[PDB]
Amino acid sequence: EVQLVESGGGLVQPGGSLRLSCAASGFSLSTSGIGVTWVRQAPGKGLEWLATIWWDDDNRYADSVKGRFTISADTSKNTAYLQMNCLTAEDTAVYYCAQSSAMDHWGQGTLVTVSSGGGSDIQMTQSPSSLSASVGDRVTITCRASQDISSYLNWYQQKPGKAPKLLIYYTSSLHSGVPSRFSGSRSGTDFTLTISSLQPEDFATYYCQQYSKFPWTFGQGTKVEIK
Amino acid sequence: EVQLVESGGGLVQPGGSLRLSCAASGFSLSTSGIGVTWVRQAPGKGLEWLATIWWDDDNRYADSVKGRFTISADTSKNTAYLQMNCLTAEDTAVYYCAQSSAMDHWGQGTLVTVSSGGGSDIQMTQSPSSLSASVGDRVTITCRASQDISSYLNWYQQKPGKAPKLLIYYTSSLHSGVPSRFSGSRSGTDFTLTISSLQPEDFATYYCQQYSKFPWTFGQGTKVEIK
Repeated sequence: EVQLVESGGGLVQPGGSLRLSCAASGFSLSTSGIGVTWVRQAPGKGLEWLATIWWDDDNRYADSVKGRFTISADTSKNTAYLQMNCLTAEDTAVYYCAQSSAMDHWGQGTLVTVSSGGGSDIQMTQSPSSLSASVGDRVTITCRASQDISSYLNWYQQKPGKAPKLLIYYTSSLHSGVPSRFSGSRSGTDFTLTISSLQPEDFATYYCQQYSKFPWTFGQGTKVEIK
Repeated sequence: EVQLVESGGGLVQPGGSLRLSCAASGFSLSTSGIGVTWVRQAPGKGLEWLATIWWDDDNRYADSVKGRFTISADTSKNTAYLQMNCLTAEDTAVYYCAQSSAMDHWGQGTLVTVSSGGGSDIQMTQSPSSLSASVGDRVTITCRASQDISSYLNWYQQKPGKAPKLLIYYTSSLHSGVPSRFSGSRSGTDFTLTISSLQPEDFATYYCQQYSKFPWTFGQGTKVEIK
């Protein structure tokens, strides 16, 4: 029976490292023509080629793992390895090995989860994601939190190529120097940023931000575009 | 004038490291109440909080940088730092520093690009992304490549919780042991996988895959579901 017996994986913390094994059974990795390939599959997504090592020490790597993952083969154990270093949360996936030109006799796959924590993060949702407006218009932008954040809510403005700029802190406090046409308020479980009369310099992207708990989280932003 | 003068960044290769600087002007980082926060923004996306360090050495980190990035402040230079280690392509973003509870007096931002290569990757598009079918139906799944891949095209089948399985190699060659109801062909600049009569064991996800050039690339998959 020709098959690959995989081992390793598990849950590690980011910056960590681990090594996956893939033992060949029924054939030899030193045999001419034979190669071992590693493929991964993030939860809910498709397949991504990572690396391939051939019998003659030739090898290729995907840009997503270059400088971090190395592929190897030990003839003495007839076993191939993926040495995974400096993992990030985006390395979370099921990892497969496969023999040789088409991938055949896949290993069973093992999940590698890269996580430092759960998931108590407060999610901020802004509405709408974009809106069209003319100079002099009243503009209302809403925001809500997945938990009670009290009044610990800031509003930021960002123009293209520029850094964000604080407009309103603690729900309704206008930042010194920001025009009073900007105001913030909080109704039943959600927040609103209001521009009483839109001025030409106000076409930008606006972000809410909670700071009642770390991690600080932003909303996805609302683009205010010219009509 | 109260402002933060940022420096550093640039293009590095994955697994690399670099350090961003943020020099305070008009205030002191040792002053009680003062903190420095790093925020990043991927191209086309919103804001993500990374880390905050306070005057009294207290600090907090986001899970996306834990174990890889460290935040620091040098009183002798009145300068804060983000030490970024083991970067990946997903760290590509504009990085901002900001003073202190709301982020004010943002730095200008600097782009950090983490890339090992361009972009000559052949993209594979499958159609449809999912289809409904009944037992005994004829099923056709199409695939196309962003470049000419000749007949270097494989077709894989994957069931939930299982590893992919090779069905057809080199466009039309049926894999030994796969039922002959599966067949592959290639028309004008695109490829087709055909199941002449769908059997109950055939409800799965199907992937195309080119191997005319590294990196090997897969299609996004086609789910064949029961009607």
